[PDB]
Amino acid sequence: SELRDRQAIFETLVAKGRELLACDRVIVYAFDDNYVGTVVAESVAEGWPQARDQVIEDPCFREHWVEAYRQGRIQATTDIFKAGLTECHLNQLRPLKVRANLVVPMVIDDQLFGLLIAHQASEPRQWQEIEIDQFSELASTGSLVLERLH
Amino acid sequence: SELRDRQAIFETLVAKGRELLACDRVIVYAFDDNYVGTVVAESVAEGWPQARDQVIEDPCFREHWVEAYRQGRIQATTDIFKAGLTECHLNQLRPLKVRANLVVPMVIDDQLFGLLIAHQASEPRQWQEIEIDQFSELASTGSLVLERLH
Ligand SMILES: *[C@H](c1[nH]c(/C=C2\NC(=O)C(CC)=C2C)c(C)c1CCC(=O)O)c1[nH]c(C[C@H]2NC(=O)C(C)=C2[C@@H](*)C)c(C)c1CCC(=O)O
Ligand SMILES: *[C@H](c1[nH]c(/C=C2\NC(=O)C(CC)=C2C)c(C)c1CCC(=O)O)c1[nH]c(C[C@H]2NC(=O)C(C)=C2[C@@H](*)C)c(C)c1CCC(=O)O
Ligand SMILES: [Mg+2]
Ligand SMILES: [Mg+2]
Ligand SMILES: [Mg+2]
Ligand SMILES: [Mg+2]
Repeated sequence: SELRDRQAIFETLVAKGRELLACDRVIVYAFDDNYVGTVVAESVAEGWPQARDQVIEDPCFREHWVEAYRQGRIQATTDIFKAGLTECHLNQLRPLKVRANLVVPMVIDDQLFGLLIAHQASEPRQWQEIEIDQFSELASTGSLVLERLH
Repeated sequence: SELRDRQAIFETLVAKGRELLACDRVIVYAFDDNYVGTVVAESVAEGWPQARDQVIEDPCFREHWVEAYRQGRIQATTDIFKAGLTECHLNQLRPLKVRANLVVPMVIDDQLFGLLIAHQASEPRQWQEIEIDQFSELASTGSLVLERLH
């Protein structure tokens, strides 16, 4: 089925993503029609909390970032505690132990289906250009495959 | 249908592969149980013969290299005319036009499904570490997608 196909691609991307970056967690954060996000796929190293299946109602995508991510925005943050983020935002990440994150979009037929997100837990991390490129290309490959499958 | 889904992934791999490398041709070369290979997808620049839909039986794989390719072996050849190859080997490449090539494995369910292959047709080409890494990861990503899709 279409949804099973999407899930197979998502599970592939999180597994290869974590292997590529050797980070602590990679997820696909998939959007519903209102851009409420569900963690539909996760690859996480041993010992860290499992975000899989969590529903996170974060309004900043619907309200602020849908267009930029459709246009290919990438956001990389070395230390989430030194990024001017509000407590409301931090409280979404604290239970998952996020200290640094890297966000690339999954754009399928010009629509934002979700985000592929890497986490470094309890440890700041300066994401390097080549890591960002490889992570972005992974998301692009998965998105293009889904475009062609249906 | 596995066959239709297969082609969708292969078309993404060859198109993205040739864009990444800016080379003359990228193909998927898939093995059967005799380890005879068939070119099942191709992206090729203008002016070069279309290698698509060629069955090419090369015994060196089954006789020497299948297990090595399963374990991540590649072939990076800067100039095929300086590799001391036999007339049999040159003969099978002559209709396609191959001056340099990069061969990376596609491993699915711990079996060698085939090879993702890049050709430069009219000049030597020293393949760079970043290119080999990107091309290998493209093949690995596509292989894992197929592994999880069905
Ligand atoms: C925008 C925003 N949210 C997220 C969310 C996540 N990062 C992750 O790693 C995960 C998985 C655990 C999620 C989910 C990101 C990365 C961003 C930044 C987008 C970008 O800059 O490209 C955002 N959301 C909030 C929440 C806050 N604002 C509210 O109105 C309410 C209510 C909130 C609490 C839930 C904030 C502060 C931001 C950043 C500020 C902004 O860009 O508007
Ligand atoms: C091994 C060998 N064959 C190939 C084949 C290809 N290169 C390409 O670009 C394509 C797509 C058009 C194909 C197909 C490669 C890359 C390699 C090297 C493998 C490796 O070392 O990793 C090989 N095959 C032959 C052919 C020759 N030997 C025979 O017994 C008969 C019959 C032949 C004619 C068909 C040769 C000489 C080699 C190299 C020597 C070896 O590895 O055994
Ligand atoms: Mg189907
Ligand atoms: Mg690597
Ligand atoms: Mg489509
Ligand atoms: Mg399978």
